[PDB]
Amino acid sequence: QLDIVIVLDGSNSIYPWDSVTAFLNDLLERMDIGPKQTQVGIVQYGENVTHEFNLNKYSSTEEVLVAAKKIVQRGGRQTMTALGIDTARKEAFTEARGARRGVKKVMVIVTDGESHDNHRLKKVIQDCEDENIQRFSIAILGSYNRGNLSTEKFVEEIKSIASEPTEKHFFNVSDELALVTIVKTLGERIFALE
Ligand SMILES: [Ca+2]
Ligand SMILES: [Cl-]
Repeated sequence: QLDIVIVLDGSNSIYPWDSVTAFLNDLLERMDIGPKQTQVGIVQYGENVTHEFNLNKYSSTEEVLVAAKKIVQRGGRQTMTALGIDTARKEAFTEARGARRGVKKVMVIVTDGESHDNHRLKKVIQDCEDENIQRFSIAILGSYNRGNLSTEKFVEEIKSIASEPTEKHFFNVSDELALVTIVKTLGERIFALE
């Protein structure tokens, strides 16, 4: 029994967006979704934050898959990852939006750049840790590599978001088309680690 919130960077450097919705489809279709099973909410951030749907909006896997396919890329000049994570913690994981007392809490964060608000990450991550939110973080290195930008500081930032052990919770994904390849391992760990 898990409440899972997926936190999606919507910035326009991620391309094609079909790669992200394919990742969502493949990950979510392997779950048993319902008010007494797994619940999924999805938040998208860029420059601001939007709840695509709350944890208790949908009570079946079929419904979640239909909604996930329709999620549009929202774009954004800036990448406010700390705001996205903090909003997932303070808003998505609330009883008002369907969060359940006593279930396992998992956040999955998908991003392709360093965050403009990275000075907030230390506090935001510690607040998630205090609230028992297990964090899987996914760095997509595609746009950085395509722009010949160094990725080492980026990888370090996204690793810092992942729960320990870091190597089980952090995924380095070379490019958008490779995102779907992590689904089997990610799903296994979501339901195996605490
Ligand atoms: Ca970006
Ligand atoms: Cl209510």
